[PDB]
Amino acid sequence: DTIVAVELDSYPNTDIGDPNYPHIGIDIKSIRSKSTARWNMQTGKVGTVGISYNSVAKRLSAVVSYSGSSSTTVSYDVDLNNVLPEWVRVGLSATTGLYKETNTILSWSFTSKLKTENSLHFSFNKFSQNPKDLILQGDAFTDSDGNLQLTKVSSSGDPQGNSVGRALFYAPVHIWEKSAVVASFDATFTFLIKSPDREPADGITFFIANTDTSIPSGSGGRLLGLFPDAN
Amino acid sequence: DTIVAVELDSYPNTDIGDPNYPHIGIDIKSIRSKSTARWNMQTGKVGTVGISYNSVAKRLSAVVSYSGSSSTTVSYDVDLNNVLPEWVRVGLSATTGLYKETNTILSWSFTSKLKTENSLHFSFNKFSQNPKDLILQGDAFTDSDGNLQLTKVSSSGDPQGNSVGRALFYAPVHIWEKSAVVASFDATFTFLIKSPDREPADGITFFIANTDTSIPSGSGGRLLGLFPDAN
Ligand SMILES: OC[C@H]1O[C@H](Oc2c[nH]c3ccc(Br)c(Cl)c23)[C@@H](O)[C@@H](O)[C@@H]1O
Ligand SMILES: OC[C@H]1O[C@H](Oc2c[nH]c3ccc(Br)c(Cl)c23)[C@@H](O)[C@@H](O)[C@@H]1O
Ligand SMILES: [Ca+2]
Ligand SMILES: [Ca+2]
Ligand SMILES: [Mn+2]
Ligand SMILES: [Mn+2]
Repeated sequence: DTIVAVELDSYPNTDIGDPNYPHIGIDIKSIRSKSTARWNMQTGKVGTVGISYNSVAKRLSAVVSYSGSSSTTVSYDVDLNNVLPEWVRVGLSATTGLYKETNTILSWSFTSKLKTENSLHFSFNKFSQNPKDLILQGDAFTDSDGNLQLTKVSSSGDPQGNSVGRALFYAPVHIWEKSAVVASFDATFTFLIKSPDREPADGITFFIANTDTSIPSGSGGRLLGLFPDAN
Repeated sequence: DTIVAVELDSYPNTDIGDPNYPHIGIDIKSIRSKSTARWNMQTGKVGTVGISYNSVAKRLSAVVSYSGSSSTTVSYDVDLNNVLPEWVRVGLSATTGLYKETNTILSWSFTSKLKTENSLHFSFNKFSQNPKDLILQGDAFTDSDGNLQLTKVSSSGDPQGNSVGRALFYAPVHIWEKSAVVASFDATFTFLIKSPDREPADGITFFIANTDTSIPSGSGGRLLGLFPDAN
C-alpha cells in the first residue's frame, strides 16, 4: 500500500516520533510525519481543513482553522509523482484507541486537474444515508443529520474507543501521467470533534492512496487506520 | 432499465418513428424521440454537443454545432425526478448497423449539482489507454491518440458495421433527492464522425441511466445501444 496523508493528530504518541501535543502533520508513506505543526485544538467547535498540491511547485500544504480564530499551517516539499501511482483513490480516515472522540465530517470537497486538460471535482455538504459514490470502510457510516461519522458513535451520541473507519470517493483519480505538463489537487473538509473524556484521540486524516486501498490490520488508534506499522 | 438520452441520430429509421433525415432527439424511456430537430450533419468535421437540465425549469435541452457554422437545438419539458431514480450513471453510447461511421469522442464533460449543496464534475479531454474512471461497454475503447472510440474501428481507421459500445462514468451520480430544493446538470461532448460509405449510421448519444445499466440485447444499429425494443 502507498499512503500520502494530511493528519489531524489529536493525541500525541511520542513513542512513534509524534510530537508531545495535538498537531497537524504531513505523512508520506509513514505515520512519522515528515512535517508537523502545532494544532490549537478546539473540541466541540467545527473546524475546517484545506489541503493543496501542485506538481510544478512540488509543495504539499495544509491549513487548519476554526471560525473567527487563528489558523495553523504545515507544508512539505515533495514530488508526489515519484511517490504515488498514476491512479489513486482519495479518502478520509479516522480512529479511536483507548481515548475517544467523535470524528464527524460535515463537508468534504476535492478537486484534481491534469494537463496533458482532465479534471475531477466532487463536493459533499450532506451525506446520503446510502452514499453510492462513497466507499465506506471500517466503522464509517452516515447519520440522520446527513453527517459522515468516521468512527463508532453510540445511539446516544458519545464516541466509542478502539474504532476505525474511512470513506473513499468511488471513482479513481488520475493524479499524474507521464505525458502531463502539470497536475494539481485541492481538498477541503469540515469536521466536528467532540470528546467526553479528558484527552481526545486519535485524529482525522485526508489521504491519497492506491485504488485497491483498505484498512490495514492493526492500524487502529495511533496509526489512524492508514498504516500497519509505526515504522 | 430506465434511459434518458440525447441522441445524435445520423441515420433515419422511419420504421420506428424516426424522422426521415439526420436529427438530434430527446429520448425518454424510448427510442421514439419525444422531440427531434433537424441535424445539419458535417461528416469529417468535429462537432460539439451541449446538454442542460434544471429541476425547477423542468426543461431538458440540447444543442449541436460545428466550428464557424450554424447550430441546431432541441428541448423537452420533463420532470426527470419522476423519470429517473435518485442514483444514476451517466454515459456516452454509439452504434453502427448495416451502414458505418466512426463514433469518435474527443472530449466529454459533465456537471451535476444537488441543493438540499452536493456537486459532481468531471471533464475528459484526453482519454487514457486504461481509463479506470470509465466503464467501457460493448466495443468501446480508447486509441493511441487519446480519443474515445465508441464503436469498432479497424487498425487502418475505417469504421465497422454492426458495432455497439458505451462509456459510463465510474461514480454514480445523485441526480435528485426527496429533500432537494433544486437539482441541475450540464453535459458537453466533442465528437468526430467519419464515414466511407454513402449514408453514415447510426449515431451517438449522451444518456443517464440506472447505476447497473448495461448494453441490452438486440440494441444494435437503430436502437443506439440504449433500448432492447423500438416501442
Ligand atoms: O535530488 C533529487 C531531485 O531533487 C529536485 O527535484 C525535487 C524532488 N523533490 C522536490 C521538491 C521541490 C523542488 Br522545488 C524540487 Cl525542485 C524537488 C531536483 O534537484 C532534481 O534534479 C533531483 O533529481
Ligand atoms: O399534470 C401533471 C403535473 O404537471 C405539472 O408539472 C409538470 C410535469 N412536467 C412538467 C414540465 C414543466 C413544467 Br413548467 C411543469 Cl410546470 C411540469 C403540474 O401541473 C403538476 O401540478 C402536475 O401534477
Ligand atoms: Ca497521534
Ligand atoms: Ca436512427
Ligand atoms: Mn502525529
Ligand atoms: Mn432518431
